[PDB]
This record gives sequence, C-alpha cells and structure tokens, in this order.
Amino acid sequence: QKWKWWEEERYPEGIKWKFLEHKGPVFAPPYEPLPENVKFYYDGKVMKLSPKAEEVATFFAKMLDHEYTTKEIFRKNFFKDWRKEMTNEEKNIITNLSKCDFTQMSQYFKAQTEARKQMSKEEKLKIKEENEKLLKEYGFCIMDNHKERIANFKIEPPGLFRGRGNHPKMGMLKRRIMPEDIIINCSKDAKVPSPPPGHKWKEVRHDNKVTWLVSWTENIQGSIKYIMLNPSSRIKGEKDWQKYETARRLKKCVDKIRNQYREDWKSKEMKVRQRAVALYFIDKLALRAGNEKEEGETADTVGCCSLRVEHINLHPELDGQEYVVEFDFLGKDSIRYYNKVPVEKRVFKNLQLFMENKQPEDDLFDRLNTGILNKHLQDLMEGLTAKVFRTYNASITLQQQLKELTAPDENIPAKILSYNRANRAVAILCNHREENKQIALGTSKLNYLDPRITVAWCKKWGVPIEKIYNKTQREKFAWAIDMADEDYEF
DNA sequence: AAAAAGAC
DNA sequence: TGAAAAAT
DNA sequence: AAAAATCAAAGCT
Repeated sequence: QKWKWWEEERYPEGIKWKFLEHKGPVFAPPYEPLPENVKFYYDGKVMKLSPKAEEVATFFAKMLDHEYTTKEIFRKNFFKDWRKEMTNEEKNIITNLSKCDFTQMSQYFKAQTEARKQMSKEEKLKIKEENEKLLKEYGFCIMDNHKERIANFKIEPPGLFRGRGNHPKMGMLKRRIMPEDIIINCSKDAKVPSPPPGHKWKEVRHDNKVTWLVSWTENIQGSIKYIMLNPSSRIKGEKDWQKYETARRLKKCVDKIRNQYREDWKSKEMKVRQRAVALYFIDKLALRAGNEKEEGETADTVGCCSLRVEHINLHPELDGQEYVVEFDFLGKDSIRYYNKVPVEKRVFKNLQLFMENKQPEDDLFDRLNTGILNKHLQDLMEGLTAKVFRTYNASITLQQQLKELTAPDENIPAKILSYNRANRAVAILCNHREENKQIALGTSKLNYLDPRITVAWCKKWGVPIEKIYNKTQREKFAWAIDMADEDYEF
C-alpha cells in the first residue's frame, strides 16, 4: 500500500474514522446433503434423516476419530443439541446415539477429501483464481481514504464448538448465522451492502466510535463476534503502536511504583496488602490479569487476582532456597502454570496470612478483583493496567539481550542465531525442530515486544530486516520499520 | 454497586 | 494465543 | 516420484 498513516495526523480520540464502506459478509456456503450411496445406519438400520439433522450429524461424523468425540461431557452436549435439530419421528427413534453409526459418513468425507487431494491442477486452478476473485470484491472495505484488507469476510460456519480444556460447553452445536442475525457498521453516505435476496439485516448503524465493520452475537457463550480490519491497517496498528508507547512510559514511572507496593506489604488495610502482592506476582511472574469467570458456562481457569488458595503451597526452605511459593494452576486455555518461586519474606508471610482460615476453594486474594487492581494502577498512571506489565518486561528484558549476547565483529548468519538466542531468555519467565518441539513460535513476538527494538538493532548492525521478519509480518510492522533508527531505545 | 453488553 | 490446515 | 520435515477460542437494570 505504501501508506504511512503514522506520518499522518492524530485522530481526535473515540473517533475511529470519517468514512467506511464494505460489501457485507460472506455467509457460510449452504449444506448440500449426502447422496443415497452415502447413508447413515443406527442399529444397522440404515435410515435417512432430516437435512438439518443430517448436516448436524455430519459434524460429529467429521470428528469420531478426534478425542473430543471420545470426551464424555462433550458427547452429552452433542446428543441433546442434536435432538433439537431434527423431527419428532427421528427424535423418537434415536433414543440412543450409543447405537448410531457415523463410520460410513466419516468415510465419505475422508474420501471426498483424498478426492479433493487428487483434484486436477487445472480443475482446482479454476477455483484457486475463482476464490481469489472473492477477495477483490469482498476483502477490502473503504475507510477514510484507503482500501485496506479485512480480517475475514467469511462468516463463522455453523458447527460444533470446540472448547479448550474441560469446557462445560464443549460439544454444543454452534449455528448458521443469518442476515437477520447481522449488524452492519457503515457510515451514512457510504454504499450500504444490500442484504441477500428475501432476507434483511438484523440492524445497521454507523458508530464511527468503533472498529468492526460487521458483527453478530455468537449463540454458545451468547457472546458478540465481529469482522474488523487487518493488522497492517492503520486502525488496527495505531492502537498496537501506541500500545507499546504505554509500556514505554511505565518504564520510567515504575521503580517508584515498585517501592509503593513493597512498602504496601506492611500496610494495615488487608486489601491494600492483597493488592500489592498480586502486583508483585504479576510484576515478576508476569501473571495475567485474572478476570472473574462465571462458574459454569466457563472453563475453570484462574489468574493472579482470580487465584484460589489450593493453587499454592508455601515452603520456608526448599530446593536450597527459603520462603518458596509453589505455583500450580491452569491459566488461559487451561494451560497449567507450575512453578517454584522464592519471594520476599513479607510476601511469603503475607501470603501465609492470606491463607489463614480459608478453604481450598476459597479465593486466595479475597477482598480483591481485577477491576480494583486496575483502578489502583490507573491512579498511579493513566491507562495503567495489569496487561501493560507483561508487555513491559517482555520488550525490555529483550532490549538488553541484543545488547549483551550480540557480538560487534559477528557475521550476519551468526548474528541471526545470536538474535534468536536473545528471545529464548525472554520467554524464560512467561513459562510459555530438535531441541525445540514443545515451545511455540512467535507468540511473544506475535504481539508482546516492541518491534521498533528489533528494527533499530537491525540498523545498528546492518541486518536485512527481511531475515527476521517476512513480508506478512513486516507488513504489520510497516511503520516501525520506516519510522526507526538504530538509535532507538524503547 | 452491579450485572450486562461490548470491544479489541 | 492454540489447534489445524496449507503451502531420502 | 514420494515422503518427510518446516480460524476462532479465551482474556478492559
């Protein structure tokens, strides 16, 4: 695009844009039923069904091999939801799926698959370019003065909700979204997308006070979904860009913050103590915010504020160190955070205190929620919040690595390796193909450390950026690049 | 103050 | 981000 | 020639 949105004036806050024009979504391609050859079964009794139930069944059919289907709770979710998706008659006869047979059905898809994985170059070629056609008329809205790419115009297809970890809602059917379920976000003056024949939109408005050009509420969690622009997009960028500016600022105004909490460790007001600790933890252990979740529709996962007592154990001496806090619990997406970390005596003793008289199920930091934690932070700094920190130490600890593990004389190839070695040290705290076959890729890089840093480093040493950042990822940082000099210090 | 709706 | 598909 | 190795769920009245 060669667009330099940053080189352009600052938006008057709240206001996201002046102009916006998009062609609406791309509704999921409708269900084409199974041909007579391919059929169902149930007690051997090969019997056809309602198209609705059919498609629904297919879902299950396409995951029998998958452990989800082997998951009990998941199954209940299926069975029940399915019933609803079919006729009384059927509903009557299939009193038991634990007698059904999707095997045949599985086969077809796998077949159709291998078939597709056998389709002619020319045959497919048509579709390839054909599919490309779609984008041009469906993948680029029109905002303010430029044509940017959208995240995804293709609406989330109906299906079977896959829930990470022991999600109590895993196995429930998603659903096929209709125009009647859609909300268009335009700009009264722009050419509003005309809803598909017969149908009407749910609602259409122009709140330029938001990002997304289109959205709807998912049924499962009854949560909202939205179609928003691309990362390379200004809108999606400036936030992220100024996102680092934030951490960039606590950076100074932090040592102070620390004193405060360490000092706060000796407070009289409980909550004040409870708070300080949490920060400390997050500070060091880089723990996440810890929002309170609805004990049911949620998949029980804790966080710094949302920590329960059972999640920790304290050892006054252990592994040679004193006042050790043993952390075990599953965070986001139920990813167990196990750790043995030595803390300040006061914390230890305070912790020891926070536990006093409580049940395992009792929240560790009772008299404390995320909201509070941030309210405090806010008064200490504008826009200060738990997130900021992870973002902080991340891009900062790194800032030193490429200062340390980097050799002046060193060759690029070497330098490169020298670089990667820096990032290792980074994820060394987040707890996040030979020596690595368990650690994730970008993740941190993906959105945790100020790229400006990587940039000025390439400059300060003459490293062809392309080496570390590909086009697509360089596209996202298409500014940090342009706007940066080896003399950059986050 | 508080549950709900939202937005990124 | 994570799971998953896709590009000797 | 072939085989093998490199999208969407979850969380600031």
